[PDB]
Amino acid sequence: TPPPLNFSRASEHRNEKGERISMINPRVVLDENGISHRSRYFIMLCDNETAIAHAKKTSIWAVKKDSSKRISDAYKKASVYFIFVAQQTYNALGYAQVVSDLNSTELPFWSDSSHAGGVRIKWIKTCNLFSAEISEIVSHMDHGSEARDGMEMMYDEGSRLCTLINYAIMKRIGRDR
RNA sequence: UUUAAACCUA
Repeated sequence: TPPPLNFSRASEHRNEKGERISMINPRVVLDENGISHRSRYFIMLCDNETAIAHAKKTSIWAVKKDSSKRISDAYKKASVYFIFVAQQTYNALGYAQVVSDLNSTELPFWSDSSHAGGVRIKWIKTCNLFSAEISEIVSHMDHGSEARDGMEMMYDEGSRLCTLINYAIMKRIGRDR
């Protein structure tokens, strides 16, 4: 059990060269946004149970136009993960790796004109999990304010969310299957 | 009926 994660001085975590490093694994070098060039994480906030259930069944997600370019750019450069969060309750729904690039023609039936295109995903965990620290992370993910759908999060936010999801599921808390 | 990845592994 490592001590609580805090971003008040997260920018102060530096290696000997002066590069920003992760607070969770100091070997991971970050840019000045706290993002790892190798592993990148975006939040998908969603209240549509039809969409979420379709996504967990068919391993497809519709990407918003307002975040599609940054996600498409990240996919060509890094491993890219979506962490799915219920928009009103902040329950974690799971997380998945993006495994194909944006595609304007391959959109799920539930997508609308706010979406740019479809991506295939590979679910890593699925859940329906309430965790107070997950909810706190999502609540502060936009410079201390609530997450915006599709935004990229810092490496330590993504990694801690994956850890928290894995831990609960292993404790048989918050499973969906 | 759910080994996160990566990094590091004497």
